[PDB]
Amino acid sequence: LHKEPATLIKAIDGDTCKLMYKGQPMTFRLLLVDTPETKHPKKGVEKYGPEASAFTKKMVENAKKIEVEFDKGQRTDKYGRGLAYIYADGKMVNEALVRQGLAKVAYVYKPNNTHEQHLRKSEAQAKKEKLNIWS
Ligand SMILES: Cc1cn([C@H]2C[C@H](OP(=O)(O)O)[C@@H](COP(=O)(O)O)O2)c(=O)[nH]c1=O
Ligand SMILES: [Ca+2]
Repeated sequence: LHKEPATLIKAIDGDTCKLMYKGQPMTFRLLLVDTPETKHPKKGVEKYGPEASAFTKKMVENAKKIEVEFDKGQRTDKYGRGLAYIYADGKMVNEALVRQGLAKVAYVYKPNNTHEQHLRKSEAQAKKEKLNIWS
C-alpha cells in the first residue's frame, strides 16, 4: 500500500471525518472497522459512540501529520466516501480504536482487507481485556 499526506478539515465521529485530499475536501470512512453511531435515528446514539468520537477527534486534531492509505480495491463507498487506513503521526487510527474496545472489526469486503489480520489480533486483545464495547 502507499501512504499519502492529507490535512484534517473536520472530525465527524469515531469513524468518519473530512479531509483535504489532493487539493479537494472529501469525507473519509475508516476501512475494516465500525465505531458506534451517534447520528442516524435508526441506530440512535449507541453506547460508546460518543467515546469513539472523542478518541478519534483527539487523535486527529493533535497530530502533526495525517496520512491516508487506500487498500487494493475500490476507494470510495456508495455514499462517495473515501475508504482508507488513516494514520495520525504514524499511528493507524483504525487499529487504535479497535485496540481500545471503541470499535469492532467490520465490513470486511475483499480485496480491501490487507490489514484484517492485524486489526482482528488487536480486537482479540481488547476483548480478552473486556475493554469498553467488550466489557
Ligand atoms: C467501512 C465501509 C462502509 N461501507 C458501507 C456499509 C454501510 O452501508 P449502509 O449504509 O448501506 O448500511 C455503511 C456503514 O457505514 P457507517 O458506519 O458510517 O454507517 O457504509 C462500505 O460499503 N464499505 C466499507 O468498507
Ligand atoms: Ca460509525
